[PDB]
Amino acid sequence: ITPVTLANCEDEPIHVPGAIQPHGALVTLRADGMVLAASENIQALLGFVASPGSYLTQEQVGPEVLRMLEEGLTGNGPWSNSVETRIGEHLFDVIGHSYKEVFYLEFEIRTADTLSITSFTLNAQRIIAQVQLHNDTASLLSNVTDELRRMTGYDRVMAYRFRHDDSGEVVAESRREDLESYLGQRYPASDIPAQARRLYIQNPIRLIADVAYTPMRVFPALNPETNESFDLSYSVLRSVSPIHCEYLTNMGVRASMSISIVVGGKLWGLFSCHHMSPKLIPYPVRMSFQIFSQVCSAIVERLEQGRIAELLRVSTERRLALARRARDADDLFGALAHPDDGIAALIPCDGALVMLGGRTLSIRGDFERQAGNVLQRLQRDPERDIYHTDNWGDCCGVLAIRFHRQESGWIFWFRHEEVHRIRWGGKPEKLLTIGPSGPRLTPRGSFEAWEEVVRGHSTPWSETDLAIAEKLRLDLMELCLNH
Ligand SMILES: */C=C/C1=C(C)C(=O)N/C1=C\C1=NC(=C\c2[nH]c(/C=C3\NC(=O)C(C=C)=C3C)c(C)c2CCC(=O)O)/C(CCC(=O)O)=C1C
Repeated sequence: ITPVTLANCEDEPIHVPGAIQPHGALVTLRADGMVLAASENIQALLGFVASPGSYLTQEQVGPEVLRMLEEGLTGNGPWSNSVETRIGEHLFDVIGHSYKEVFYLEFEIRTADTLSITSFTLNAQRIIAQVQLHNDTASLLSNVTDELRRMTGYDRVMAYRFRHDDSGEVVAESRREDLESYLGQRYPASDIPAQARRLYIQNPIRLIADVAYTPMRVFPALNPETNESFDLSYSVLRSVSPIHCEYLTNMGVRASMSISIVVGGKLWGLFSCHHMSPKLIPYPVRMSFQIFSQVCSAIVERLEQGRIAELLRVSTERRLALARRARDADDLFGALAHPDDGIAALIPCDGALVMLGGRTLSIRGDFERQAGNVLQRLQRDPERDIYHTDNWGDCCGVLAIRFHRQESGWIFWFRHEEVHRIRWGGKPEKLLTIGPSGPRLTPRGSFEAWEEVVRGHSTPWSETDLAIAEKLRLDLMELCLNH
């Protein structure tokens, strides 16, 4: 019965809302096919009253439907299927699935004049051609963002990248003129709490037909079998958190639809479609996106590792240049401090320090004091050959490696505090009408929430950055020992 406030919202059970969106009806069955619960609108949408204890009957739901249901009813492992069928006055999409051991049948009115197979195929071809045309991982995102809008007619579609700390960044955008831009927006991991994030990962597509909707409750609330709520995780019609709904209306959005990009076990980022008026996307089309989601995820994965590959390649090429120079010139300092192949170019940094013997070369600033303090901190830890941190002198980020012990051969890279890369301003943008929860649920409030998180922090060191440092360290050890 608990109200969901700003304090609660992190722990909101959004998977068991026990209600569904109004653009469809829902019937929940148990293993034997016996009805356990239904949305309060089954009668109003489909001509009949589903009742707990009942079993579904032909042409109160039609034949092919039970035909489908029986197949999944007798199959081990998460059944999933859909049928198209006429029930009374209308034809329906009857998407059905089984999660836990409860079976779900979802009913959407089908208004499309097209054959489903071809509608599905047509859109799949169109939206994944965008995945064959681009080598830049960012062109991919940018282009499919522009294309998703062309296909769906959404007012605004955005592409979101998720950082290491699960903070988001709007990296692409295609929007109707009128609308303010959110390009370069940054938001915290708290604006998509655990359960919501778990769900985007498990579900390629989420659709919100109308944010201003009144939910259609499924009765009864609790599954008699367990005396605990129905887990609508894989339910297409599952209802929305009032918090998110308030957020979206603060923005002035009325319909959403998001396509996930999952790589590893991580939500790599999603495409979020917004509309200013309510909007619906037919089932077969959503399936076009679902399959797309899986392929795009695959290509983004490769494109990303193709990116790291090239980073490693030019790094070694520079380690080669470095090895070449060092042996022939015989001062390392000159080699390391080289403007372009220098260490400052090896790994993205705002500065670097080279330190062998008693001599100190600070390149791109005065870093001698910091390096001294960092080194003192490592006093307590004589065995550390590598040190790094984004919390901390005057530079937040530090990556230090040791290549000579006795003569204190050290290398440092430094990073300043992370800064909002792109920022809007210039003319006060319009007044958002703000709900009861407060300004926290506006983009402006989200950004501020993000600042408070990152400030005091430099950008984390790449998986890649550390790998390079490690290779460099090996190089110099080799050199110093060798000659
Ligand atoms: C304390 C919990 C929450 C706060 C605070 C909050 O702002 N939202 C909270 C719960 C949920 N967030 C959900 C998803 C979600 N998060 C955002 C935030 C942004 N997206 C942007 O593009 C920008 C700025 C450019 C921001 C600030 C959005 C838009 C969404 C909706 C996802 C979508 O549009 O597809 C979320 C999911 C709820 C659901 O739809 O089930 C919850 C519960």
